Amino acid sequence: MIDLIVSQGRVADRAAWMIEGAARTARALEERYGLKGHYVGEPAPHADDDWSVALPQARETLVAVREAATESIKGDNLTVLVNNTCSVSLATLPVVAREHPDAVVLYIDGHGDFNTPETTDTGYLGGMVLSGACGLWDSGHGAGLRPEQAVLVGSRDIDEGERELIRKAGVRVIPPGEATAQAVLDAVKDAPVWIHIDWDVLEPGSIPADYTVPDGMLPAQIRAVFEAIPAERLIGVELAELNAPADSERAEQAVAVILDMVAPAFDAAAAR
Ligand SMILES: [Mg+2]
Ligand SMILES: [Mn+2]
Ligand SMILES: [Mn+2]
Repeated sequence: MIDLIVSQGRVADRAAWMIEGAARTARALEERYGLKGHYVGEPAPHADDDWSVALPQARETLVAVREAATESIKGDNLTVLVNNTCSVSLATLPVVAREHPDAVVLYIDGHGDFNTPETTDTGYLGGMVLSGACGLWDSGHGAGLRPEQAVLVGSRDIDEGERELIRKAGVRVIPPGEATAQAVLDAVKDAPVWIHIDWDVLEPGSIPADYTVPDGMLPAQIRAVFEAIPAERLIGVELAELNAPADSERAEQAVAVILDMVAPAFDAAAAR
């Protein structure tokens, strides 16, 4: 079955509605699959603070997410985290790497999220997540993920400095036009799999786009990844960064697309 964990505490959020988007996503999953989420953290307003300030402010939420994710990863269920920001994964990815040293992390994101304190232009913690989990800088929440076990999927238009950090560390990049289900399967080989998704990977949703080549990933491409990873190899899934207000029609439509993308994996886990 499925363990649902939901972050509702601020972790460096610079957008207004990502805590609300996580709540609405969790509600849709609860209703579809008959679950009750474990909600962690207290909402706080978004701000443009430096990572050196936002990171300590988030410690209580990050520690609580780490503890809940550890219990779930140690048990027998599919671990599903619905997170306001990618930065929640500074707490979860070190657990995955410790418990499953052979796991491959598919980090599905329009960005590389691979800046360090030395290379960030904006100071935003959310742009430093994968590099922190891989130990290029010290988040205070551990590291241990081998860059050789991390695969960026859907990333594009990466700053040339950050792209070479990625290359030197050994992180593979599969851009949207290469991100077929088989390309992702070939990257994972026989490994167990952790899937992390930032919804900014998606092509902006003017779906009447039959005569133009998309720059982002299409929902069908994400669905095809969830269809291809064998249920017995899937460790867990993190869904992050839906920026949509509570009670908006926009959030209603967004979560319907999300449920369609994740259904192959979640349906299998609920039937395990
Ligand atoms: Mg499991
Ligand atoms: Mn991200
Ligand atoms: Mn992103």
